[PDB]
Amino acid sequence: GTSKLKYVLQDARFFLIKSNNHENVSLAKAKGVWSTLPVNEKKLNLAFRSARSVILIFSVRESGKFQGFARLSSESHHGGIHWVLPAGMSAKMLGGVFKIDWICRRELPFTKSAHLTNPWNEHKPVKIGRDGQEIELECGTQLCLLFPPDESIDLYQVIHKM
Ligand SMILES: CNc1nc(Cl)nc2c1ncn2Cc1ccccc1
Repeated sequence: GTSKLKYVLQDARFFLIKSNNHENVSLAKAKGVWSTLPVNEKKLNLAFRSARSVILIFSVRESGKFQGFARLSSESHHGGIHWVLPAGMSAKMLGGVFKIDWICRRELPFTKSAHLTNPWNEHKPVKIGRDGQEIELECGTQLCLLFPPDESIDLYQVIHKM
C-alpha cells in the first residue's frame, strides 16, 4: 500500500539531485550515502533541521529517467568514498557525506512526469533543474507517488527515524 509512504512525505522537503554518472548512484544505493558540492551541502544541512523529512530525488544526466528517492537520515559528516569523479570535480569537493535511507530504488522515466511543474523553477517540468534544485511540496509529493512501488522496502524503521 501507499499509506506509510504518504505519511513519510507529509510536510517533507524535496531536492533534485543530478548525478553525472550511474556509478555514483549505484554506490549510493549500495552504501546509503550521498555527497554533493559545497553549495548544495549547506542547503541540505539547513533543510535537515527544518523538516520532518528531507527527500532526495535522483536523476543521472542523459538517462532520461529518475533512478529513485531517499530520505536524509543525518547532516553531512566528514571522516570517521570511491566516487567516480567528473571532469574537474575533485575529491575534496565531495568531502561531506550524508547518510540516506532509500524509499524507492526503482526508475521513473521523464515521460511519466511531464504533467508536473515545479513552482520553484519557473513552473518548468520537474525533470528540469540543476543539481540541488528544491521542488515545492505538492509537486514533490506527486512526483514521488508516481514511482513504481518498491516492495523490498519497509518504511516502519524510516517512520521511527522521524
Ligand atoms: C557523488 N556526487 C556527484 N557525482 C557525480 Cl558523477 N555528479 C554530481 C554529483 N553531485 C553533483 N553532480 C553534478 C555535477 C555538478 C558540477 C560539476 C560536475 C558534476
